[PDB]
Amino acid sequence: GPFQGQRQNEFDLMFVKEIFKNHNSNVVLSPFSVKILLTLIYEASDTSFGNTKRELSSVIQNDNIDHTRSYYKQLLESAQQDNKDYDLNIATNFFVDDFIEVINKYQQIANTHYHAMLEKVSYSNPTQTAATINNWVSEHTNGRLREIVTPDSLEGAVITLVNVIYFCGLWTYPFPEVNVKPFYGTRGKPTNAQYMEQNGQFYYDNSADLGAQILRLPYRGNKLAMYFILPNPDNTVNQVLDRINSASLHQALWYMEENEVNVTLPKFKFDFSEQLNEPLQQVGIREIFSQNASLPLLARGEVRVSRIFQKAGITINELGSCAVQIFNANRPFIFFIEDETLGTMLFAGKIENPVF
Repeated sequence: GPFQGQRQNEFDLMFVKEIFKNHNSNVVLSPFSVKILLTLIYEASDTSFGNTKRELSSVIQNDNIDHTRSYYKQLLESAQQDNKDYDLNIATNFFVDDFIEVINKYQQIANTHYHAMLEKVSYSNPTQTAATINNWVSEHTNGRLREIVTPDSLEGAVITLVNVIYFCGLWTYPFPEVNVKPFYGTRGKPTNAQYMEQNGQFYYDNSADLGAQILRLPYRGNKLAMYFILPNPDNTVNQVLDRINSASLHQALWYMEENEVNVTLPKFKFDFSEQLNEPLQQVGIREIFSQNASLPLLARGEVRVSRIFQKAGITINELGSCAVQIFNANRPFIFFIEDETLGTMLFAGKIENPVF
C-alpha cells in the first residue's frame, strides 16, 4: 500500500517550493534526481576526503560515504529496475571539456552507485556540444525529451551536469475513454480543458492543516503512485506550499484512507526544463558555485560545475503516464510521484493550465 515510513524530504520539499515560487505556469521536476546531482559534486569535492558538507546536509547520509552510496544506489534501483508494469529511467551525465583529465575512478563511482557517466566535449564549439548534449538527452529518454540546452546556454562553460528523467506507467484503475470543461486558472479567464472522470476506491482525505484535498492514484507494479494535492476553493497553490513541510505533509498523508471517490482530473502533457544554479543558491547551496569550488576527485590537479540542468516530461490520461466524495480538480493543483516502498520523491509538479 502507501508508504509507512518517514520521508527524507526536508530538502526535496524546500527545493520544490523555490522552483514553484518562481514560475508562472506548469512545472515538473525530480527532487530525488537533484539530490543525486548534488551528491556527485559532493564526491568530486575535496571536503569529503579522509563548508560544502554543511550546506549539503539534508542530501548526504550521516557523513559516511559507503552509506551515501548504497542509499542512493538502492533507491535508484528500486525505481529504475526492469519490470512488467512500468519503465523509469533517471539519466545523468557530466559534459567535461577536452582539456580536463577526468579521473577514471570517479567514472567508476558514478557509473556503479549513482547511475551516471562522464563524457568529453569541446566547448570551443558550442554548436557541436549542444547537439551532443541534446542527442544524449534523446537517447536516454527514448526520444520523449529531445532538447535540453542551446549553444547560448553553454556560454563560458567548462563542466555541465545534466539530469533527465523518463517514465511510462499504467494506472491501476484506468479512466473510461470518453468531455471538455472549464479550468479556472488564477490569472485570466477560465480556459477549457479536456477532463477524465471515474469513481472508485482510492486513498483520500481533506486536510484541514494543508487546506486541500489529497488523492492517491496507484500505478501497476506495487511501487509507484501519483498523489494530488487540490487546494480548497478558499486558497491558492502558494498558500498550501507555505503550509507544507516534512512533518505536515507526513501527517496529511498519514491521515488518508480508502474511500469511494468521484475523481475528475484534467488530462495534461508537458515537459519542463530549468537551470539549477539559481534556485540552488537560493535554498543554501552556494559553496560549490564559488570562485574556490574545486572538483579534485573528479578532475585531475581547479575547476567547478559551470551549469546544471534538469528536464522532465509527464502525462496523465485514461491509461496512465506514457510517452461519495468528489475530488474534482478543475483549478490549479500540486502533484508528486513517489516510490511507495521507500518514500522517494521521484517527480514533483504543478498544474496552472493543463494542455494535452
